[PDB]
Amino acid sequence: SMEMIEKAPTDLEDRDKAPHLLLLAGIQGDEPGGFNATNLFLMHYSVLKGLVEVVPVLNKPSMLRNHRGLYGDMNRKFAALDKKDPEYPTIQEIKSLIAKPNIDAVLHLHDGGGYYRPVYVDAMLNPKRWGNCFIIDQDEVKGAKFPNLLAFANNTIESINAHLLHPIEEYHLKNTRTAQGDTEMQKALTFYAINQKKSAFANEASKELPLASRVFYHLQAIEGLLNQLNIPFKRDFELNPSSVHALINDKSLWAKISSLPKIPLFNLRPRLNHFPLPHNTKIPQIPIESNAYIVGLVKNKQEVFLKYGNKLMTRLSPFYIEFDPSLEEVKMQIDNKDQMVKIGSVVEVKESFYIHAMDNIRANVIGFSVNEAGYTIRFKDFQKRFSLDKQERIYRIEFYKNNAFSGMILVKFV
Ligand SMILES: CC(=O)N[C@@H](C)C(=O)N[C@H](CCC(=O)N[C@@H](CCC[C@@H](N)C(=O)O)C(=O)O)C(=O)O
Ligand code: NA
Ligand code: NA
Ligand SMILES: [Zn+2]
Repeated sequence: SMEMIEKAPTDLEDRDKAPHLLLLAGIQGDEPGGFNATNLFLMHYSVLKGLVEVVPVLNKPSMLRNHRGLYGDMNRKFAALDKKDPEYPTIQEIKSLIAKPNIDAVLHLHDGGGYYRPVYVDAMLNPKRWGNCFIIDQDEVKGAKFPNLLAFANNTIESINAHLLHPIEEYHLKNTRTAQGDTEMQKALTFYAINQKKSAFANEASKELPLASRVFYHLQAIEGLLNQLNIPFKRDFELNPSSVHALINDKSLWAKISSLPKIPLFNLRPRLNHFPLPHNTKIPQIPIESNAYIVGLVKNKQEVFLKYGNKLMTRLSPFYIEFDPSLEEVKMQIDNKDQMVKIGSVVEVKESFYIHAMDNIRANVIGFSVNEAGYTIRFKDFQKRFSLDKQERIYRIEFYKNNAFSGMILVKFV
């Protein structure tokens, strides 16, 4: 289930004041440098004129299973393709984005093995390898707004190479001269783009690099190309591997599953038991929201995994149950003060809480034992192993009516 997100200026008229870039990653589901780079771009950059359309992950089902491509190589499906291929509709969506008049340029991100060199050096460094290179299908595309691919590529490479972490990481140009007999690249995404008279580029980050360094180079390539296109932008951080690592591992990231409260992505216990999910609903249909763009759910054996790209954030052991939406709010005393707490919220507790009883609603405070409404509850009353978090501060309160699920509230002890 890929999606397209627009990064555009605040003033809608400014969209036509600079070029339009389509930024794509994750066509292989095991190349996280690309789709963590698109994720950070969406979360932390602003486009001040023009437009950058972003598909953060093209092959989302494969990403969720940490798999190169569950239905084969999606980047060989842009030429001949049987209408019955399982990804045929996804390919049509991708082609439609690429071919729209409102796109000038396309940048396709990949992670690749070893380090490309134009001459054979050794097993890791040679023309067959793909890491740390910037790729075009040909030097010029007649009829594009910016036909000079080579000039753009050379300048983008120069920009990246001004920021090398180690000298082995030096970027080189790879021109696949696709039209001149490269039957594999003839089936891939950027050649389709060139044939729609878009300027098209791919960036490769080496798989020999740690994720933060891969993402660093992908972001250098994006910035280099935006600079060549004269698409002005800002970002809310300094571009170095330390900062990239911090932003990937951002403790403010959350996931909201169905009508449940937001849970933090990071520092969840590895397994969460008896976790309510709506029954008779296929997992890909369960709404899941996040401030990140590469989060989802996927079935694995008898568990449901919460994924952040290729990272496993927790294993849900599901409790499939009817989600009754009639209960909107619950009266709770929080640190002596009565308040109406909405179902699906998180309430911070310094001292204590007390849930007011409701006639046909039963409350289970998970980790508290004696209906558990009508008890004054403090941190020392909790069995800490029932916490959602490694920090042992976040606990679930679940409401039932009374063979159906009426909702959840989280308490966080602060
Ligand atoms: C399909 C394949 O050859 N896989 C292995 C045996 C390999 O040689 N290299 C893999 C994959 C290389 C790769 O997938 N490289 C991309 C480049 C596409 C560039 C451009 N034409 C585009 O559409 O973005 C592609 O072959 O699809 C690696 O580096 O881990
Ligand atoms: Na070198
Ligand atoms: Na399904
Ligand atoms: Zn790839």
